[PDB]
Amino acid sequence: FEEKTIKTEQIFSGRVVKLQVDDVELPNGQTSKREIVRHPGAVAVIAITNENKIVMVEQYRKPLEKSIVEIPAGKLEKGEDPRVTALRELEEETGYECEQMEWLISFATSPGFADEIIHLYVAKGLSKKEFVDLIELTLDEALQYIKEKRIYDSKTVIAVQYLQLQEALKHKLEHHH
Amino acid sequence: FEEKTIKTEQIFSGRVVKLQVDDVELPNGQTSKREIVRHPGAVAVIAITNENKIVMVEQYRKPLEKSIVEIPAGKLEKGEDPRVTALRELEEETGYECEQMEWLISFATSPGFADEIIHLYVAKGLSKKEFVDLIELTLDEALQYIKEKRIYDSKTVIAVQYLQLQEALKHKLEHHH
Repeated sequence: FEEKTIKTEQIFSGRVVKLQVDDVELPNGQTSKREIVRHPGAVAVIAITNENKIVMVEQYRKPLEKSIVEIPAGKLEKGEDPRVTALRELEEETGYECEQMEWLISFATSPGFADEIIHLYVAKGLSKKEFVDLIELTLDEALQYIKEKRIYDSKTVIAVQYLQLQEALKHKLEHHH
Repeated sequence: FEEKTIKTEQIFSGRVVKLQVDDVELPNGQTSKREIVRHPGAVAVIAITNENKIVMVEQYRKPLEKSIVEIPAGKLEKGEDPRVTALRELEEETGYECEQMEWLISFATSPGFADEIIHLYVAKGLSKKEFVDLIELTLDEALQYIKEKRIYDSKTVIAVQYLQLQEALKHKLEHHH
């Protein structure tokens, strides 16, 4: 099943948001329009300190009219290596360097209207290389921020769940025959 | 910290996407613009059958140019009860009724430019009340769809992680003194 684009019209081209509408041909020969936001995507980092606290930053989010606590993340620049962007983000936003930075998962944030993709990485073995909006939380503190709706966006909820699973699964070992 | 809106201009008002730009006053008296997509939000359902399979639907997502496998979800209508919308979605999209439908968490999908909120519910005790794009997966099958990037959006990754945690934590019991 595929919706072939016959024509694209740009509605808006901003510093964050590009909006376009595609005239598309349905497999039945009917035609219709698809509103599409284009977004360069983002890299995000789950950084877990040697005290096992997850590193976070408080950001003001104008669309929500509130500040929320998030894992660090940066815009992916044109043709840039996401892992390189990830490492720049750890240092610039938290002032931490790591020993490893490894890709965990990639996902769309809202594929019903946007093509934005998040690339989620895990940084382990942190040490420092100033930071007013920097917050380090224990796992239990993070779960409490979720209860409080201070943590409140997809990618940060996924990171907290990941830390949770890493604790809950740390003895797992399957031996098949 | 707050960005007061001085004025709003509507750029576009569609069937899915509303785009506006706010002129806002920074706390320092500087001014700037914020591009904001308005979205009514969505309710989504984690439905776990009595065989412990999670219920999913394959959707074509034009912004990604591909079909992906997702938990069921529906637009929240103006002033509607999200739990009522959730239950309508279970029946209409999967043909399942449940015994309980309970709110798990709410979150923003991309708060850097959109106000879209997802309300995530869990349905337990399913029985049927036709479905070409309906898929039921074991937990291990779901993890494999993630490996394959067939599962590929925030809310479905959160649901899979939840099923994972529910298995991994099923013996937990803390007794404090």
